Amino acid sequence: SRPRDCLDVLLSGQQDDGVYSVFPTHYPAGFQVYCDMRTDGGGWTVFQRREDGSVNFFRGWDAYRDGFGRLTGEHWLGLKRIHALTTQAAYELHVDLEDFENGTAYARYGSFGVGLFSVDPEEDGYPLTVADYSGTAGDSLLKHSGMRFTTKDRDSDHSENNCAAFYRGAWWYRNCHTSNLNGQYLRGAHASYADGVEWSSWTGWQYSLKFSEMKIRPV
Amino acid sequence: SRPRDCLDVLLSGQQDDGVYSVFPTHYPAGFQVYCDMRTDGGGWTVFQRREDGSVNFFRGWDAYRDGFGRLTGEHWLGLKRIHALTTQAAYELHVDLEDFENGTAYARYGSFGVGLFSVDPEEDGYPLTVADYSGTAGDSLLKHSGMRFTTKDRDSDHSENNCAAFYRGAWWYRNCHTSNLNGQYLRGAHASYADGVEWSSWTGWQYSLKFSEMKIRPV
Amino acid sequence: SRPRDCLDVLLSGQQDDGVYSVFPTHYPAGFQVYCDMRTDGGGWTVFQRREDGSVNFFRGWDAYRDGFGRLTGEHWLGLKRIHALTTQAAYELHVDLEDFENGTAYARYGSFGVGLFSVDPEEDGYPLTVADYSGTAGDSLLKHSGMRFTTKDRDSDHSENNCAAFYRGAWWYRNCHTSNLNGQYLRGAHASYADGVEWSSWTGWQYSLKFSEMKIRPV
Amino acid sequence: SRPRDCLDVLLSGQQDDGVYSVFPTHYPAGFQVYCDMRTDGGGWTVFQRREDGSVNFFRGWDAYRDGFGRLTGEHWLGLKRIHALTTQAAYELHVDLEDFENGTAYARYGSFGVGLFSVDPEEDGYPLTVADYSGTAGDSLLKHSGMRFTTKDRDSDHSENNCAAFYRGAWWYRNCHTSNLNGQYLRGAHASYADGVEWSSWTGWQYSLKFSEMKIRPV
Ligand SMILES: *[C@@H]1O[C@H](CO)[C@@H](O)[C@H](O)[C@H]1NC(C)=O
Ligand SMILES: *[C@@H]1O[C@H](CO)[C@@H](O)[C@H](O)[C@H]1NC(C)=O
Ligand SMILES: *[C@@H]1O[C@H](CO)[C@@H](O)[C@H](O)[C@H]1NC(C)=O
Ligand SMILES: *[C@@H]1O[C@H](CO)[C@@H](O)[C@H](O)[C@H]1NC(C)=O
Ligand SMILES: [Ca+2]
Ligand SMILES: [Ca+2]
Ligand SMILES: [Ca+2]
Ligand SMILES: [Ca+2]
Repeated sequence: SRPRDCLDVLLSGQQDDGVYSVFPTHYPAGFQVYCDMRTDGGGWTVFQRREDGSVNFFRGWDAYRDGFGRLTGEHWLGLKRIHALTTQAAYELHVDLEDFENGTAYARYGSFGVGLFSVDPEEDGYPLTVADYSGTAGDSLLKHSGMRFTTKDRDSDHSENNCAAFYRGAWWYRNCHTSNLNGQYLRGAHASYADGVEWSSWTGWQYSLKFSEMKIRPV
Repeated sequence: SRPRDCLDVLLSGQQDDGVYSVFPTHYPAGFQVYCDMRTDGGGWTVFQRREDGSVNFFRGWDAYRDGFGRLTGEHWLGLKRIHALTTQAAYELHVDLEDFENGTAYARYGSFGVGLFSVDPEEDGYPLTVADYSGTAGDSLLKHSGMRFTTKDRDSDHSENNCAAFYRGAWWYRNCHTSNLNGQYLRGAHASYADGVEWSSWTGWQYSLKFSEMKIRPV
Repeated sequence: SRPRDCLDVLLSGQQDDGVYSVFPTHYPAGFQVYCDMRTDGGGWTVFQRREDGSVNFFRGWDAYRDGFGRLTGEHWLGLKRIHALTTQAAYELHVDLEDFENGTAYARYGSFGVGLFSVDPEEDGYPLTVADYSGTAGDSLLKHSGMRFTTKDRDSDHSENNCAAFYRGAWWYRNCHTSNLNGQYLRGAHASYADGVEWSSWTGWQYSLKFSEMKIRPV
Repeated sequence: SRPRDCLDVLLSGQQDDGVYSVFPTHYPAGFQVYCDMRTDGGGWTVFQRREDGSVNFFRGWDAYRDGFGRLTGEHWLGLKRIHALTTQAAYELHVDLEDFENGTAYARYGSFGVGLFSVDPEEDGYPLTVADYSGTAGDSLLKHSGMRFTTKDRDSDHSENNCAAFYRGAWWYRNCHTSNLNGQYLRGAHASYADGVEWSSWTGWQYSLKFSEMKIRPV
């Protein structure tokens, strides 16, 4: 009756992609999420999706903490929820990407987590944990491992300036990034540098992807 | 022991109209509500009631989010509670109205919801979901489908100005409305335009109703 | 394992007065309270106690809402907790008083409640519900029935001024009071008017009591 | 399935030191903590650790209330959590210390608690309860019994000034202290007076320890 994530939902007999209620160990009130029941067997809990630029992603700290957008469309689940999910078990991360030319690619990471051992994940900046890459999109996230999450109004990166403001996004910026999936929906090639929905290892630093979806599943 | 709404309360053997405790899926602490155990079989959870103008409804955003008034009289349950209720299952909406001339009418909607797929229903403005009308009061709500909730201190309507301020209420304003049940208790016909407890399809834009009650029941 | 109040604690086999954990229906996290297991059979949950003036009771709204002092001594449980307790069942109120001359008296009320039907008890001012007096101290509370709770920084009384500020306390002031148990610990007779720990029906308006304890038990 | 502390975790079959989920009686959502499963039989819940000066401990009131640092390294669990743990049962405290010269020592207290009978532990300043010393480090905490917790931005000590600011730490200061484990990581002997990680009874007032760990276990 109380699935902890989309894998529990799947194993309980629910095979259709869609919105379901999940109840993380330390977030007993629970919340709704979009479940991908098809990718590599299914059971993936989505936490980010870009697909048409209908939602503004250049948001501040509170928004990235609490989440925004809609589960059936573009959205960000919220770092407080992502933390609740990834700390209750060992999760893997799957990232699906799509360009404006019919092309698709993906990146899988054997281990993924946010603020895994932080006493206060929010004050600690929801530090990223990620490793073990494999896929077709190439790795554009391993360099971000260990970095705190930075937004336009809360700098915690390794740059002299605010990477989030400079690259119009919100991410576990270093100095500054190799991936920027929460960047501006610029739609394809653009002159501005690395400030769109980027995944450098696949499409470079001046090409804003058409679609992106970040999801997790217990290892 | 833990009814999720008034229908569960009814099915458990409670047949008297009154105040009962309910526990929505994602609001485990629960809260009290007024249950209508008579209308069309009973089991309706009330979330709004106007009946004598004793309570001020020209309130701000926090009040409409958290609720105000008293369960045994005029009140607004609060968008956070209405959201908790309508997202846990598919609900229908029933609206009972009464004028100052002994007359009554009602409007039933096969589907009703608030912020159904919003990651953060409050930030998303508790968007309205409603469809499938039937009744005697006529439909004065379908045009509001998809609109966010707007209050005098938080504009999210499709008007150049603030509909909530202009029509002294709080509603899922468009530009501006066909219904305004949270408007001023003006008592019958009035010169001011559409700023009373209106249900245009039944009594027009210049007649403030004597009674209104909005309630929901699982489809 | 989860007593809802001190009566449940008593009925479970706990006969010693003391501090115990209770879990109100709509406050599942629970909290600790002092239980009186001797008065008229025992099972009373204490919510207020004055006994030596060691604690300041001239506090603001947040303090009276959340509570202050210590369970083993002078304290105020907090209106949010008192509300959680009195709305889960029908409770009676018992008030024990003591003067500085060895004398004692008590007042019992067959029904007692705070914000019983308020959608938002805090915004509604935790309105008092009380009736059916009997005892030796005389009735000094029935006149306060229906009044909202007023503090020095939140006026909701029927006076032109702030009763709480004027009589240095916090109570369900009318205009202004017949009882003021949260008043200043003035110790016996005093020149200032009605601004001490008063229970007018027993000791008048210019005598601050030595001891007072307010507690509840399911009817 | 719901251990209340690390002793429950141990008794359930978990013998490895590490991070585990615990669920205090009045903090049902639960949280993670580091468990010491080796010291004197194991089952100790850690709430403070200093080991390399990588974390800033000169923090304000909110930080000491909510916690900071990481469970696998230097951290402070947070007074709200320590309170939730120590009020659910009778706990003993164990303090392990280490200097920069290979030396180690410890202090054990038969009884330990924070804000044990406070209606609102935070407003009451999380008062310290501690007694019954035994060990090799000597007692440097008994004098602090009964004192409230003081930080650089919230003075509640018995000093004319702010002990926390003066001795660059956060503690249950009196006037001012005999122990200062949350002080500056000064690394050994230092000229400044008593403003490092001190445990006076063992190493004096001008020697900042290399390691310290504070943990609790049910008596
Ligand atoms: C191209 O896009 C279409 C539309 O989604 C999709 O069905 C197809 O699999 C994609 N790839 C190719 C090679 O057509
Ligand atoms: C008129 O109002 C009365 C009073 O509530 C009610 O009993 C009655 O059913 C209403 N309708 C008619 C036709 O009397
Ligand atoms: C007077 O006070 C004492 C002390 O608490 C108490 O034992 C006694 O019952 C009181 N009443 C009388 C008549 O002594
Ligand atoms: C000295 O430090 C080492 C390193 O941690 C430790 O193994 C040893 O037990 C300590 N004491 C002595 C006497 O070596
Ligand atoms: Ca920076
Ligand atoms: Ca507008
Ligand atoms: Ca007044
Ligand atoms: Ca001081």
